[PDB]
Amino acid sequence: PRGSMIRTMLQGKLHRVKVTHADLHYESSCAIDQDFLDAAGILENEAIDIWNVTNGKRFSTYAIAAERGSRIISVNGAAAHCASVGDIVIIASFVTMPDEEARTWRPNVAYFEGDNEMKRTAKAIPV
Amino acid sequence: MIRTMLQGKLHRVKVTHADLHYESSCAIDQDFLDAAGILENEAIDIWNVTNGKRFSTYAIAAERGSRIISVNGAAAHCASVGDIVIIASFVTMPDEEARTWRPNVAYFEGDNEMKR
Amino acid sequence: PRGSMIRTMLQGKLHRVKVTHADLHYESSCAIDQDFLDAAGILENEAIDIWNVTNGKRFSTYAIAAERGSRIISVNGAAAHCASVGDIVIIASFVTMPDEEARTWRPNVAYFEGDNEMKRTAKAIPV
Amino acid sequence: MIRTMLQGKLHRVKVTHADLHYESSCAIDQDFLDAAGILENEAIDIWNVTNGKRFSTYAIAAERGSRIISVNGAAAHCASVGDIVIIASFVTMPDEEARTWRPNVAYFEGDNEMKR
Repeated sequence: PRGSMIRTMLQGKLHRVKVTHADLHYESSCAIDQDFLDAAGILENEAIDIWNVTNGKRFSTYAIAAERGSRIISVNGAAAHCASVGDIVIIASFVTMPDEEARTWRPNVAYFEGDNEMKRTAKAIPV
Repeated sequence: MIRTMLQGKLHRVKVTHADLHYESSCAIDQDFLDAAGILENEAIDIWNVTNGKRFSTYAIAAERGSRIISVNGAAAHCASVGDIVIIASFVTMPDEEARTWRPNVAYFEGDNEMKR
Repeated sequence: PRGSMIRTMLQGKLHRVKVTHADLHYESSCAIDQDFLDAAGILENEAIDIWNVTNGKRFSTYAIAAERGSRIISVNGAAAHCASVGDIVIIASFVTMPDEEARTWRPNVAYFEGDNEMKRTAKAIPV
Repeated sequence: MIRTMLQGKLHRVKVTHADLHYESSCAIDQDFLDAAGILENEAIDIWNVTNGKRFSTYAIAAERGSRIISVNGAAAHCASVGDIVIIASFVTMPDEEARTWRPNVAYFEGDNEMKR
């Protein structure tokens, strides 16, 4: 239906994941294990919102893929001023879609524990 | 040409919970979501009138009739229980439609009682 | 052309205009003389970005129409904490459109002087 | 489903002017705009690496070949001459296209000399 009202919806997110590297000298972006990107449906070059739970800072950047199985969350360049290694962050992407689709949309979510071990749900995660 | 328009909002409501343990979202009585047209998983802007902080997150439903506004997870560092917040969502549509668009608004009194 | 790349463009703006009212007790929004809205192509209920040149604060809200000829710029509710009467602000709206249109797009702009007297260009404006 | 993707960016460039008198925008050598695919009047995000400030504004053209980055008006309170900034724009497109999208990137050395 032309002219339909378009919603901004949570597409997917990495729930509390740990920052593994923060390097002011690599390009400003967040590099993320491709397995984690797959699970959250996040694309290389997609805009992402990062909330640093440890220090309260919130910022926007874009995603790049790190090696599958590396378990890397690298907050680089200018963003290395907003997160440090060991900080717990939340990484989310948002998409737009018409209202009827938005009403049944289910975001792609991944949870983490320990050594950035990825789970599908929060069931096994410590409090 | 596509415009960004106010879809709907909850005027001044009171934060009833701020649970750091829970996921980083804002949980809202489904009745309030229904009145404001805000969807579960929809991006929302929150303006905390009590402490000045503004931030973005997404909505999830709280129990219908509960009158809950819960600012949870990492968001709980932006609002405490008792703070007054404003919660809004925005939609896009072509200019032609935007010219006659009407947002969905809910007002509150007393203990998050919706003016009905 | 389906799947065409969509740009976010300055639709229009009120260049440095003076805040006339700031009232914590009216609804959080910015109320603007309808003549000024017309000149900038800004709509009632449209999302707007406000940059407060006087104090450096930047925030987002939505526009509502004040009486034609009132010359009102009223920053109300929660936004009254980001601007005061006498502050100089810039109010802008952004629209999206395909690339080819964006390449020839001309924003709708209004300039101000004195008692929120509106001009079409900066030519007559003091420095 | 529509994605928001990096359209293009100027990597670390140096601010050559910060003129408070001028309109609140960022003026950029047209050669740099050409390389990054950024348009006059397009929304841009600026990240000032030197002082940490991040803000949004819109691009306007500066004289071709001038190598100017000018952060003007109200924006001039977010960056001084000599600061290192990153300038980016974002576009939307359907998911199918987004999956193979490639941004337009320009790198710099010395005195805002584009690596060519």
